[PDB]
Amino acid sequence: KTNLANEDEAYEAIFGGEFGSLEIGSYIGDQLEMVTELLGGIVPTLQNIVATVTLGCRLDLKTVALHARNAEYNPKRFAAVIMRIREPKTTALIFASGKMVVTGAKSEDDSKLASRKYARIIQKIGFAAKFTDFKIQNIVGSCDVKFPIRLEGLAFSHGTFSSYEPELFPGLIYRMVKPKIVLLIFVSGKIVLTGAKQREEIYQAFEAIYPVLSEFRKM
Repeated sequence: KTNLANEDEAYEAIFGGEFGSLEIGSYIGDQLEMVTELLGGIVPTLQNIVATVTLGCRLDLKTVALHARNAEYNPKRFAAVIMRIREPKTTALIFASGKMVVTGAKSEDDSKLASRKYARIIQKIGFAAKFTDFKIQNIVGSCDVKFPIRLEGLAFSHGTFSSYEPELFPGLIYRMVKPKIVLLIFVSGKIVLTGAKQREEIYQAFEAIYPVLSEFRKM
């Protein structure tokens, strides 16, 4: 009963995954591939930022798709226009309602700036679009503690906060409480941090987890 040519169902899909908008690449094109792409004196690094913009006016996606340069619109597959720009290299999903979702940036400034570009593009085509309600919805961070994790022991010891689920992910899924951050922990020591609303939460989730990962070093 999942229809992605529906608008209410296609927007809700981007944020309703197991990992919410971490999975946003599957709607602009594997489960394991989506995570591992987000890797490529230890300090985390921002790998993606998902933002939402309300453009304000009803949009005719056939028109938008026609006049946009690098753009794709198959309304049977997914119910939005897929537009891309080259700097900040990003991707936007533009709905019939003027809602817009903007992914690909790696700074909070690139996210807001890219979003302003997509909005201006849509105006220039000929719409009463105004850039409003810019919110950052998710920030994905990555980390590499550069030493291997005894995941099988961390899964037992922190079973309250952990799962091993090969179907979803080949490593450990750490659901941290404060801050509410899911850490995807690889056996090699690389980590993918998601859920964050501000970058502070990425560093906090990392500072919290580094002493835990140390206790579980494989030697």
